[PDB]
Amino acid sequence: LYRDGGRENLEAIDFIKKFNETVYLHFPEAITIAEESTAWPGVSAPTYNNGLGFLYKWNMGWMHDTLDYMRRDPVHRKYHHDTLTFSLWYAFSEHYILPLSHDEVVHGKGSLWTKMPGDDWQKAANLRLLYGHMWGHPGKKLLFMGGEFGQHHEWNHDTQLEWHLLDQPYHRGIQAWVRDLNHLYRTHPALWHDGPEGFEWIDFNDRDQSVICYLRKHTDRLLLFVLNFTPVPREHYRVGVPIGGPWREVLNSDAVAYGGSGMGNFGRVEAVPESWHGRPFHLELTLPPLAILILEPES
Amino acid sequence: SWLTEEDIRRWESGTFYDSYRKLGAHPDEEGTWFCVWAPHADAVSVLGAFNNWDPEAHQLERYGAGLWAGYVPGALPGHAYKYRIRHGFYQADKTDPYAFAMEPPTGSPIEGLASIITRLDYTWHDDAWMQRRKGPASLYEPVSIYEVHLGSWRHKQPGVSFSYREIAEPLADYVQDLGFTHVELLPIMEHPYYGSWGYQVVGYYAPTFRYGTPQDLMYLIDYLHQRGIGVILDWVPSHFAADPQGLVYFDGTTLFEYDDPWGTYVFDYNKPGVRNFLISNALFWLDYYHVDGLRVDAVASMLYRDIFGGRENLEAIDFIKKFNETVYLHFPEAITIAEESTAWPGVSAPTYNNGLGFLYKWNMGWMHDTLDYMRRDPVHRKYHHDTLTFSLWYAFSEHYILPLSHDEVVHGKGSLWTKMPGDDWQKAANLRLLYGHMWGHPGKKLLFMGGEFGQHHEWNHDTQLEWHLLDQPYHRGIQAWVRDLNHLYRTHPALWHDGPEGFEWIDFNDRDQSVICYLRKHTDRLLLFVLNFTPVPREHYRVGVPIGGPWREVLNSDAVAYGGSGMGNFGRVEAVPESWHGRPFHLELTLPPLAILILEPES
Amino acid sequence: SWLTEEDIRRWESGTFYDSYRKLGAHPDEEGTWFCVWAPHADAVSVLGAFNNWDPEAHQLERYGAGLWAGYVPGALPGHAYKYRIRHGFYQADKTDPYAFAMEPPTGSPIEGLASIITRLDYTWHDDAWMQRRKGPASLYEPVSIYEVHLGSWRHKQPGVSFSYREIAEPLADYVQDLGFTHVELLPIMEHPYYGSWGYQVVGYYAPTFRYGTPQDLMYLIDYLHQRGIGVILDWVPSHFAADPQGLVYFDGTTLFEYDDPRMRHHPDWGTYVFDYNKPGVRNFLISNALFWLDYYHVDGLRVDAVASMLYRENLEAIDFIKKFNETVYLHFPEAITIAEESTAWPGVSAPTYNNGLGFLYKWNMGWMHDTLDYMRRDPVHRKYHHDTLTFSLWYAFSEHYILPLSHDEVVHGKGSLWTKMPGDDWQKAANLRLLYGHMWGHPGKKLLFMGGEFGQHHEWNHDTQLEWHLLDQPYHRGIQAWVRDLNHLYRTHPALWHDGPEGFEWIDFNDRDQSVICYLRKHTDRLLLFVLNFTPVPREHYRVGVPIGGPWREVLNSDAVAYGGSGMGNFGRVEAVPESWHGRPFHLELTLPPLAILILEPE
Repeated sequence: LYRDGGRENLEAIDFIKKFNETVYLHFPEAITIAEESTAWPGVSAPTYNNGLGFLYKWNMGWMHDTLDYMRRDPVHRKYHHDTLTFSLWYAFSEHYILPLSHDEVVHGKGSLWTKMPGDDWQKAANLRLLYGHMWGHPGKKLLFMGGEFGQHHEWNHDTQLEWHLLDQPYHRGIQAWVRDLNHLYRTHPALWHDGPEGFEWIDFNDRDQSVICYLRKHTDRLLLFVLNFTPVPREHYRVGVPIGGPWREVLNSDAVAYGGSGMGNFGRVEAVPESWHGRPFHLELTLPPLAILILEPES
Repeated sequence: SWLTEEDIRRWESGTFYDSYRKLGAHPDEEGTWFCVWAPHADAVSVLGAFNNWDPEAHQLERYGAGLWAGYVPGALPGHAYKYRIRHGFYQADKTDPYAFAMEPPTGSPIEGLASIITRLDYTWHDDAWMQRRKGPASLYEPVSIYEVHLGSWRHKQPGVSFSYREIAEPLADYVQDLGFTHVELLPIMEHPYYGSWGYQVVGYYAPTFRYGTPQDLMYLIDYLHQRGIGVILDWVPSHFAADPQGLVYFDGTTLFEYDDPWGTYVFDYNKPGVRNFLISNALFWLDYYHVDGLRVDAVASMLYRDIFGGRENLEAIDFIKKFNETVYLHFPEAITIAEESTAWPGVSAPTYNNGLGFLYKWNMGWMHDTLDYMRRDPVHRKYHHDTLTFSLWYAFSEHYILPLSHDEVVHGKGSLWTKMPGDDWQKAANLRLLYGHMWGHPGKKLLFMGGEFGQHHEWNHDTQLEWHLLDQPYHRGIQAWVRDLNHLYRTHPALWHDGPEGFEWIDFNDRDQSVICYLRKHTDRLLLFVLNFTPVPREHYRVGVPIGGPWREVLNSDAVAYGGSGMGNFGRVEAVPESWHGRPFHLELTLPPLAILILEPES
Repeated sequence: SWLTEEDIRRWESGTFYDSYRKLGAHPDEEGTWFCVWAPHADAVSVLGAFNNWDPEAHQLERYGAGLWAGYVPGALPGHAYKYRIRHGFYQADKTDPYAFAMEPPTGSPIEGLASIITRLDYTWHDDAWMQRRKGPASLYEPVSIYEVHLGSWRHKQPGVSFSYREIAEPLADYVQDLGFTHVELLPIMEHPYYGSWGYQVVGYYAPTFRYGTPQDLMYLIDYLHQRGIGVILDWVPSHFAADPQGLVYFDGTTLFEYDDPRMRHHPDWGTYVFDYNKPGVRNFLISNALFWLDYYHVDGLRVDAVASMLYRENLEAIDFIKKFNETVYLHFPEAITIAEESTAWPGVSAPTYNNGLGFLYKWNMGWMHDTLDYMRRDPVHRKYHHDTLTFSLWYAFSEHYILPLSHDEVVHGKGSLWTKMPGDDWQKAANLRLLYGHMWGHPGKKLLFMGGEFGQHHEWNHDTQLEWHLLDQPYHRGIQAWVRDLNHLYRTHPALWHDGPEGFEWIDFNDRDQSVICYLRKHTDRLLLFVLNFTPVPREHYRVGVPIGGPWREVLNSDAVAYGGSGMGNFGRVEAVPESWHGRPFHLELTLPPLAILILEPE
């Protein structure tokens, strides 16, 4: 896009547009995705809207900010709460694919696992938490090889991935957590719509306790996300909800099946009809350490 | 009151056979009723999310002798709950013995199992099957049972069992194609240890979570019934699992256990309360789950215990007798089966004749003898001929089910296929013969998963059967042989009557060539069985017969469709009006290698 | 007011294809709006419990285009209503043509159906189905339709049909077990005479009360979609029901019927044909097609007796038909329209711009008539009518055809499909499997009506449920098993998806004496070989030329014992012989079983 008259290469800008126009004309069901780390607008927008004509754009903003927040020690995550929450002001500017890629695990940048702070259990917890947020956050999902076990070293192409790590519990567990995350994504239509209608804020000001609650909805369907970014478990935590009635937790990052502490809400979580976070009802939940809770109303 | 004075009167009497209607957790629109049996308890409390696990929020009130009852508003279906029982200085958390559903809070059963408030509403579509089932009349009907472990049978993905729902349609299609009449399910009752196969039971009133919700199991049974298949459930009244959390020392003292010093996990049949819960669970499965049958295992462990000096546990014998009486009174068309490995007389006999009151008894003697005979090599079968012939002597003391089961295909005993001697063709031949004689032999039929195709590997609950073996021809042929056996069984009534009526010997004295001929006959109809237990083919072998004329070859084990050499008698054999085996006529037949021949007079 | 100037403009044009947005009864929490089209009425009023059934309480106001509108406070959902129309000297009570639900207030089996204020609100969960649903592209995908009458299919109790909800889980379970892709439901629109089967329609916009409320039906379709089954609706634009309060003489004059006295006379119906000249009729009918695809998420519409529409030539009907199909696919690009036309009217399945009628599919009745006629004959005589079987292929590519076996063909003394076939029971079942085998092999999509899949003896009786009790017998479960396996083959092997002339090759047709047929079904590399013996005499060493040499496997054999057959076949692998036959380089030397179809695949 930029050679650096103007800095823009219009040759390239017309080439990119005529590229996308030709592809979608000859193959109407193909997909073109672009990685652009400048903030060039309307990358994912149609050429007739003056866009470049890609269908998808990698959300490099989301990843950089998100990764930067995850890297910081939880004691400090208090002071960067605005970094995590503000990612969604930009989550709808393009059709976005949240992306974790080879580029983030090379040249001393470190494995996603290595990127995570704390002791070994905490690294798996933080890494499990991130993936939970990547799937809950609006946008499609991309994950590079080896991140699904949380492999230790940066991606080395001259060799094989660390498959031996699949025997140790923490790593076979992150793989299990991703498998179920993809299953939830595939089955629940509340996650298919990455538009603003598809996302609602529940609460964002628990900045001392570093807790974040948001909702992903399509029509009747609701999915509730509560994120504990600190190793402190939180008890008797109330979270506002749109509808009352029985709620069940469909996913708990801290479940033992994933290698977690094993706290969570086992029995039916029934809504309490007291207003919370500006919502008619609320759930009083237990938030496990460094864990993501996904909840569905019962049908 | 939650409990009527009649309700307490029958609990004390041991006549409360509806006790599931009142004990346990019973949902109401604003709250759940809780009812517990705890005679030596000083206090009982219900703990749950509905009270922030507060022990003083909802203390139970004793409503009668050893029963505690109370209502909790805000406890709703799907909540997990708990009993806190206080024995003086000490209190402990316990599961509901009458829990209708349980789920593991950890996600793994072996670390913990918790009671769930449950509603058992289900709309059934099996009315047509219900009226149709024979029950006691089944003795004169064909009873072929496929024994199953639901988790072990088929996996959707490696290491993941089929749901109650997911299994329904594959199993139903499978069972009809091979022609079995019932499925017998290894204990589905909630159990902590999967490796127990369900025989160490903690939740007698709860179907195991491993396969889904209670209604899911209800759907499966409903599904199978519409398809015309019956369901027999394995039931374990002999002993209970060892769980600190469940059953054992319920009040902090002995309750389901014997007060007197699987020892200590045995039910105290003396207590009226213990028989109440046990016989109600029996009726419970027939009532709420429309179950067609119950099979009680290790009955001898109940009958015996190892001035009076008596090894027979007379408590248990009356429990068994009153168990069986109660079932058939409330369910005249149920089926009760017992496995008792002692020669206890009249297991299958009615109580009024001093029998235990079962409808069917496993012919484990037959299974032992037959199997021991067929592992021996045909060269040696000459020398063990009496083990084959002697089985008939004891074939009529009980109404019997010939049984091949998981018990015989585990723990280094080897697959049924593995048991048979010789090379692969002979192994398939031997197994085809075993089933052939087993179907011809008097008694109902039971076969466990994987035996029907002759699986190589021992049955592993952590694994799914080697269905890939169905690509090999011999395994497919054994499956077809069994399919064809059940078709003949279902159609020819000469096999329906397992009494001395239906069996006549043709010849048992061919020890050198190890051949046996016998007859199966109800009224006019007769079926001829000729068995060659040696791989050496027999030519111009004469077998005496009652009727003359053309005889038909109804089944030939050695047919190529089953994987055999194809030696046979080509359809029609003509009977010769010459005497043989003390019979007026005889058929001169060709006996294929290691094969069973079924022949019919022509009609 | 209620009607905007645009709304009256479109109605006069004949362009109001969403007219239900404004016509009929539309509830508001305070009161209900009423809008009815009656241009030749001097007065029109709404009557209901909400005004003591007094005609002068609420007289609708005449707007433009003969449209009447009025609001009634206190009219609420579930209230019953009727229109009182005055034509000069005479007045009459009439039903709402746009009624969203009709109900008998009486509950009586014979009763007036009364329009009821209804709310159509419903939240759908069939997201995945509709986003991946494919209409016109299904031409190159397998389409297997199970045709159903909801009341006749299964009974919850004797004489009691299943609800839209109650049937949902049983019907979806059954269809999945047999592998059909879509269900075609005989007209569910409100009809007075249950015996009409739905073809006499009074409430085109109202689902029939017999099976429940509108939301129940929406749920049924929703459920079926989640289960991966498509729902095709039978739709009846050719004629409306004769009921005195219905569409007949609505405003006191001709409205939906032809104004002209002469062109009213019609042989099929007469007097009750729709006047396609009128924009209002075109509005009512075309909106209704879109109404069902929109509000009920319907996948397809099938129009019967199109020949009654095309001829009296009725240009207006044909332009209606053309604009119907054009409009449908304009609003729903993945919808499906099917036509049955009992003339050889060309280009039914052809696009409007090619001078076609614009349906995607046409019922292949030529195929149906010939095949049944051929198979009605005894195998001895089929020798003399060989051309009837083979010549179907001269006509198999004129349209996109759905080979059809329907309720029409198994009623009124035409005999059940089972009844139609000759010989003893084994032979009838053998022949029925061969007919099903050939229908699946023959080019075209597939439709089978309830009861054919098990070969029910008795003709379809709408007052009863199918003879499911026949599923106990071997022949009937086998035919059902054979249909399941045919459908499994259909869904997986793409050689059968392309019904174009490229997709079919003749291998042989001149075996008239032995009445054998070999034909080939191909897509690109993929091949399927069909060998059919229409006589009970088996043929051995039969050589059949093949395009490709090498190993061939027999994927399906109608004569397999699992299907109820004698069990003859070509065991496992078949190797092509490099010697020419049927003008082909290689050939397979096969054994052809009695009355059987072999389906063979290269390895």
